Amino acid sequence: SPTAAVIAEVDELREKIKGSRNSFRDQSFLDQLAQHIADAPHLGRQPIARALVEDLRGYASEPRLAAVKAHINEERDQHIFSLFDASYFPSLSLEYLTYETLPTNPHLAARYASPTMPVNIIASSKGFQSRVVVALFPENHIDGIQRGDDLIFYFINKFVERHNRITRKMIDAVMAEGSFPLLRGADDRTVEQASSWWVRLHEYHHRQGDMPIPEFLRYKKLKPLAGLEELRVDVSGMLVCLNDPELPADEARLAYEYILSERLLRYAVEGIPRPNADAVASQLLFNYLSEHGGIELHGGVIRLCPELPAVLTEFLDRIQRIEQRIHTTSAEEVQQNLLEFTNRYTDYDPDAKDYRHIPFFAEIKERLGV
Amino acid sequence: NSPTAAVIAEVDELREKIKGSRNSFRDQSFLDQLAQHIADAPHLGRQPIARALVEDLRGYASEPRLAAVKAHINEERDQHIFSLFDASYFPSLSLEYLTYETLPTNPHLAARYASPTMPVNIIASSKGFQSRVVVALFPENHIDGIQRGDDLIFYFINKFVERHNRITRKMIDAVMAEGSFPLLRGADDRTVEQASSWWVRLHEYHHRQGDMPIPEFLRYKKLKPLAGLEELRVDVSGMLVCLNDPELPADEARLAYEYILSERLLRYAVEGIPRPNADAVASQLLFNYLSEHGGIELHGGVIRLCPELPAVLTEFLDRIQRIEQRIHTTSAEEVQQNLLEFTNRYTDYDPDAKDYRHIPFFAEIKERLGV
Ligand SMILES: [Fe+2]
Ligand SMILES: [Fe+2]
Repeated sequence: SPTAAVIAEVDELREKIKGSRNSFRDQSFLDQLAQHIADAPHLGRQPIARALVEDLRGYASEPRLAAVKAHINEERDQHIFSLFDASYFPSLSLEYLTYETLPTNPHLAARYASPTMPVNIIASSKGFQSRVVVALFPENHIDGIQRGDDLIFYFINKFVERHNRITRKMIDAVMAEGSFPLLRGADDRTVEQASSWWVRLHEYHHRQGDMPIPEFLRYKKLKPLAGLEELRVDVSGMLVCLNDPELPADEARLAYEYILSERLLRYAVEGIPRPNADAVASQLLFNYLSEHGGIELHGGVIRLCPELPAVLTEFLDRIQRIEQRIHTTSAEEVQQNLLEFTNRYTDYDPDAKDYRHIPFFAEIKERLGV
Repeated sequence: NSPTAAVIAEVDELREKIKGSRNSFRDQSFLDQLAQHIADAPHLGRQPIARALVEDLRGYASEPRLAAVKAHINEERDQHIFSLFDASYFPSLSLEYLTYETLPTNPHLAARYASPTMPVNIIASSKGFQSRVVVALFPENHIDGIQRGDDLIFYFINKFVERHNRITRKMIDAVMAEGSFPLLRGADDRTVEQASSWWVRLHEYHHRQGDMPIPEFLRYKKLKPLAGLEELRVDVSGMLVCLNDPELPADEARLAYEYILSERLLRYAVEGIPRPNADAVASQLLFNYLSEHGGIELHGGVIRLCPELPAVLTEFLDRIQRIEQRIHTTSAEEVQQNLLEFTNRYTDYDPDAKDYRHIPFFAEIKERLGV
C-alpha cells in the first residue's frame, strides 16, 4: 500500500533515531533527520513531510513547527506527521498517522465549541500504537507551543477498545441490572458516537469556570487535583447531556450513560499499586454519591438512585463553591480546600502523602483483574 | 481430598460471610459471633491455633491483642497461620488460614545476620492469601496492629519465585548483555528459592541497621521516593554482604548477589502504572547512578555490568550513609530533603505534579515487554 510504504519508511527512521532524544533540537541532528525524510521515496513526497522538513531545517532560527501545524490545523488532508516530545506519551518520537473524522451534532459543536477533533486512527507508525497514546495535543510537538485554536485530537477507536475491554465487564459485574440500558450490547459505532460527545464536552468545560486550564494548569497537576479537574469537566458534561434540551434526546442519554459508566467504573480502578489521578477523583465521586444519596450499594452492586441528577448538581456546585474563592483567596488556599474535600471521600495516607484504592474497588480489581 | 482442604473450606466460607463487616472487625458483638462460629466449625475448631484465636477474640474488649495466636505462631507450635487481619496494603486479607513449609538456611547467614524472618512456601491457604499482592505477612497485619522486635515475619518465597520466572527472566533475556547473570541462567526453582530466601533474610536484617533504621524512622521513610530508597539501601547492603563476607559459601553467595542485583536492576525498575511505584523510583535512581558513575554501560539499549560494579555499589551505599549520618547533627526533616535531592538528581521528577515518571529507558521496556 502507498500509505503502508510511507509508514514503513517512518518506522525505519524512528528506529534509527531512537536513543537520540537528547539531540532532537540540535541542528546537526535535525539537518540529518530532515535529509533522510526528504529522501524517503514515499514519505518524502507527502505535502505534510515537505512541511516538516522545512520546519526542521529552519529550527535553529525559528524553534517551532509552523508549517506542520498550519497544515494540520487547516485539515489540508487527514495525515499527521511530526517530531514529538511529550513526557507522558514517551513512545512518540518521529510519528505518522492517517485519521478519519466522525459525525458531529450541529448544536453540540456550536453551543459547546472547541478545536476538538474526535477521530479514528486508520494507520500509524509504531509510537502511535501504544495504548497510552489516546490523544495528541499541540504542545506534544517538539516546539512545545499550544495556542487556543490549535486542533486537539482524540483517538476514539482507542476509547471504544477500552470501553469494550474494561467498562463492559465492569458494568456486568458491579452495576445493578438496568443501570445502563442504552449501553447494553451497543455496537462500536454507538459507543463511538457517545465517546465523541464526551471528548467535545470535556475539552469545552476545561476552559469554563473560575480556575480554567491552561490558565490554572500548574495548580492542577498534583495527583488528586489533576483527577478532580478531569472529574469537574466530566460531571459538567453529564449534566449538559441531562439538561440541554436542544441536544438530540437519544444521543444525549447515550452520552450521559457513557460518561457516568466510565467515571464510575473504568476510571475508578486505574493505577497499580496505587490509584492514579483519575481513580482518586472517581473514588471521591463514588463515596460522595454514596454518602449523599445518589447511589446505593445492594449486595456489592451499585444502584443508580433516581435522585442522581440532583446529587450530581450538588457535587459540581460544591466544586464550584471551592473554586469561586480564587477571587478572594490565593490559588494555594483553593488547592488546600480542594485537597481537603478530596481527602474526606478517599483513602489518603498522610505519612505516604498518597492514596490507596478504597476497598470497594480494590476488591473489584482483584476479582476482575482490572 | 485433604483434611487441610476441609479446614480451609470452612475458613473460606466464614471469610465470605464476614466480608462486608470490616468496620465491625473490632466490635465485640461481632467478635463474639465470629469466635463462636470458629469454635463450632467441624474441622477448623479442632485446631490449637483456632482455639487460641477464639480465646483472643473473646477477650478483645478488655485486651485488644491477639497474644495467644501470636505466641503459637512465634513459637512455631505447628506450621499453621490463622488470624483476623486488617492490613491496608493487603486488602484481600480478612479471616485467613495457611500452612507453610520452611526453607533450608545457611548457618553462618542465620547467625551473623540474625532476625526473626521466616522465608517459607505456602502449601495451602484461604482465598485472601492467594492474591498476588500478598507477598509477606507482618505482625501488625493482625487486627491488633502490634509489632514486637522479636515477632516472626513471613515472606512467601514461592510468590517471589513466581515473579522471577514471569518477569525477571524475560527482562534478563531482553535487556541484559549475554553472560550478565550466568548463575541465574536456566536455574531451577529450587535454586532461585534459595537465593530469594537469602535476599529476604539479608533484607530484614539490614532494615534494622544504620543511622535511620526502621521501625524507629518509619514515618520519615513512607514518602514514595524515600520508601523506595530504603528498600534499595538494604538490598545494596545485601549485595555487598554476598560479595564481601568470605564465611558464606561462594557459589551460594554469588547466586544470591545475582538474584538481588537482577531483581533491583530489572523487575523492580518497571513496577507501577502509570507512574513508577516506590521501588521503581529507587531502582531507576540506581540505574542512572550506576550509568553515570561507571558501574554499568548501555550499548544499543542493552545493559553491560561493568567489572568495577562492586566498587560503584560500595560508593552508592557510602553516599546514602553519608546523607543518613547527618541525623546526628540535623533534623530528620533535613535528612529527608537531602535524600530527596539525591533521588531527584537521578530520576524523572515532575515538580508541578510532585511525583515521578518512568525514565524513558524503562518506559520503553514496559511498552516492549508488557511489564
Ligand atoms: Fe482532560
Ligand atoms: Fe523492606
